[PDB]
Order: sequence, then structure tokens, then C-alpha cells
Amino acid sequence: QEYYPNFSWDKVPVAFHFGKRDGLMTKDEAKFVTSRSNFIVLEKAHGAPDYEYTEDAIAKEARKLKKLNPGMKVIFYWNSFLDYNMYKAHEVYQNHPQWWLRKQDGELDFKNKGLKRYDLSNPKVRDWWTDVAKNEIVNGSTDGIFMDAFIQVSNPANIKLWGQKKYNDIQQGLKDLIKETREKLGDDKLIVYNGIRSTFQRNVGNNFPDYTDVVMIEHFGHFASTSKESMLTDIQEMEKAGKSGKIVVFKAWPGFAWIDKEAMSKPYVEKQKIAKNSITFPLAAFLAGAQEHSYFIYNWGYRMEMGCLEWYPEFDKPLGKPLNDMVINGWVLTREYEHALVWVNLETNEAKINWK
Repeated sequence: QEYYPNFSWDKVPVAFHFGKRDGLMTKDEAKFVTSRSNFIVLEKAHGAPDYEYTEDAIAKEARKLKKLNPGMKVIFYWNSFLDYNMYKAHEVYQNHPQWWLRKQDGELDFKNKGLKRYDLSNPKVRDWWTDVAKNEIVNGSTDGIFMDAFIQVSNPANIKLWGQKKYNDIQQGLKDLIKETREKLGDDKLIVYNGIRSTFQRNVGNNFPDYTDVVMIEHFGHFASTSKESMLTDIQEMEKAGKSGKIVVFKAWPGFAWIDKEAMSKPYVEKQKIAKNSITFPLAAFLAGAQEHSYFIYNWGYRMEMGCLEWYPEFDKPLGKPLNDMVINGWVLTREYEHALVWVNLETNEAKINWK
């Protein structure tokens, strides 16, 4: 835990996860982020279109943030499944068509807009993929890697496309990729992966605990995880992961997301007002199960302009250390901090934070 970001219970622990379009962060934006958190994940296409390649922009942005805050942990986003076109490594991957994953019917496997999906069962793809992470991170400005799209790899709909045998090899290839990543990165670098996800159809927990330091709860109380059963599972997974020593990133939403076309057409001040009015329930749910090194993120997207730099009075109130563990009473969760008493009813979507 010596290479973890410095954690404190003094106020609500928050983290950042975004990519800024139209160049790197300004000095004011960099000061805002580094003075309020020690933990930021920089997304794909950060700095676009001013920076052609994500590797350059993230490396430069990490240096800028670390000048203001030497204790800042800056994470390099590197999708484990999808071949996005704004990296240098994308050009290398294009020159290896023999690597490209193909479905059962022999057709190339890709998502919409020609986004190829990696064949993680191929050791040559894994060695190239981990080489990209190593060359960017070790002896570099970043302190770790964000391996995304783990859930998409294990999606049972892939068995129809790949067949059971190919699906099993790809699942095992993902496990090897994580182990190879830790081998090349070393012991002093953080490994983040998109983990916990609770839905009616599938429940995914901290299912890759080996060699990893941070697990994300991306979809709390939103998308397909709005049910009381899903929300309780997400909060319990945070509590279980945190008690195991994991950093947990608890991503909450203001009742809407950037994929909502009608909500995105609202005035920005209306988005702020909705977000300001909708923070109590997800924050109380976070504080109910939050452990040491648990972090709260509250916005409506992964581009910086989608509320990522908004601030709320709840984030300035004293919090203090937790005095007890989470108490579950049916669908009602309670937690007591030194300066806050937390109450949340997942069934009725009601919550109250009694600051004191």
C-alpha cells in the first residue's frame, strides 16, 4: 500500500477519471484536480485533437499534474479489448492482420465503426499489448494502467460468435494478460481494472483480484444497475474489495448520462442543478460501504466537460473516520462517521446525510 495514493477521511475522498478534448488541461484545471485528489485516470483521446496520439498527451499531462502535486497518481488508460485509433500502438496493431480476432464464421470481430476486438488467447497479441503499457509506464510519468472492457470480454454473447473453445481460451488469455502486465510494470505501479457490475442478467464482482490494485464500480445506480438488488450488491462488493486492501472507484451518476440525447441537449446550468440535487442518494450509498482507499466520482460522462470538474458543498464538509461497519436492515443502510451519519433506503431511493 506504500504506492497507493495518499488517502484521508478528512473529507469525502474523491478521484477523477476523464479525457479532455481540445488540448491538455489549463493551469487552473490542473490546479483544481491536483488540489482536491491524489488519484486521476486519464482517458483515451485525452488532448484530442491538438495531440495526435494519446500516449504523448497523457505523458505530458502527468508531468504537468505532478509538478503541482508530487503525490499525484496518474493512470494511463489502455483498453484491454478494443483497438481505438488515437494511439501510436494502433498503427502497430494495424500492421499485424494475422493477429486480428475472427468469429466462428470467419468474419473479423469488431464493434461499430470498425473497432476491432483483441484476441487475448494469442500470446503475440498479449506481448505486444503489455509492451505498450510497459513502454509508457515504467520509467515514465504515469504511475499505472487502467485496463478496461473486462466485462465485454466475458460477455456470454461472445460464445455464439466465437464458440465455447475459443471463448474459454480468450478468458484464460485475459488472466495471462493481467499477470504479464504486472510482470512488466513492476511492483511500484498501480493496476486498475473495470470490475464490479451488477445487473439482473449477470453479476460480476472483484473477479480479478490477483496482481490488481484498483477495481471500478462503473455503473452504480444507473444503466442496468438501478435495481435495489443491483445497488446493494455493488455497495457490498465495494465493502468486500476494500476490506481485502483494494482501492475501489465508486462511479455515480446524476440520474442521467452522456448517452442520453435529450438530457445532453439541456442547458449546462440545468445539468448542474440536476446533479447538485441528485448527489445525496449516491453519496450516501458510497459512504455506507466505503472503506479505506475507496473513492467517489460523480459526473455524467468521461469527457472533462461532462460535469467532471463540478464541485459540491458535500465535498467540503468534514467527514472523519468511520466509527462502525455498514449496517444492513433490509434495504436500509446506515453508517456513522465522526462528522456524518449516513442513512439510505435502496428500495425507496431515499437517503439522508446528517452532517454534524
